[PDB]
Amino acid sequence: QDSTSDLIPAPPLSKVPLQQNFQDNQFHGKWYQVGRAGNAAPREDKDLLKMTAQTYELKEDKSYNVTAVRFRKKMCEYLTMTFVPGSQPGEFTLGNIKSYPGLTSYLVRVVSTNYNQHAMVFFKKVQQNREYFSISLLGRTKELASELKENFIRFSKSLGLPENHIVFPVPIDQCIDGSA
Ligand SMILES: [Y+3]
Repeated sequence: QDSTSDLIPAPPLSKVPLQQNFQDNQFHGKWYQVGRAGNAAPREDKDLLKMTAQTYELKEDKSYNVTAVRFRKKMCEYLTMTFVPGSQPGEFTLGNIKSYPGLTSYLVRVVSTNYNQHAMVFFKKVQQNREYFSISLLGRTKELASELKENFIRFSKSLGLPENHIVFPVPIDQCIDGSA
C-alpha cells in the first residue's frame, strides 16, 4: 500500500551554478520571495499567491536560522529552519533533520546574488522518497527589475520547468512587513 506521483526530474547539478566566493555576512537579513519555481504541483488556493518573506540570521557557528513568514487564512504563519554550511560556501544542509518526518535529504545552493538587491537560490530535497526541487528569486524589495524576472524564468526553463510551474507572488502588507 500507498501512492503514486509524477514529477519533473531534478536537474543535474552541472546545470545549477553556485555563486562564486559566497559571502555569508553579506547575505544575511530580510529577503522577499518575488518569484518561485519548482516541480511540486501548483496549488489552486489563490491565497497562496501572496508574497512571503524570509530572514537569514547568521549565527556565531556560521549556520543561519532562517525564518519565513506568510499571510495565510487570516493568520501570520512562521516557520524557522536551520541551514548548516554545506560542502562549498553558498551551500547548506538542514540542521536537526531527524525532527522532520519523512524528510531524508535537503540541500540549499545559492546560485547567484549581488547581496543588496536580488538572489536566486536552488533547493533540492527528498520527502517520502520523492525528489523535489525549487528555485527562489529573492528581492531586497518586494518588486524587482523585469530583467531579473526574465533571467529567473529562463534559468527555471533551463532546469526543465514549464511556465505553469513558475510564479510571481503578489506583494502584500500583512505579516511580511508587520505594522505601520
Ligand atoms: Y519555501
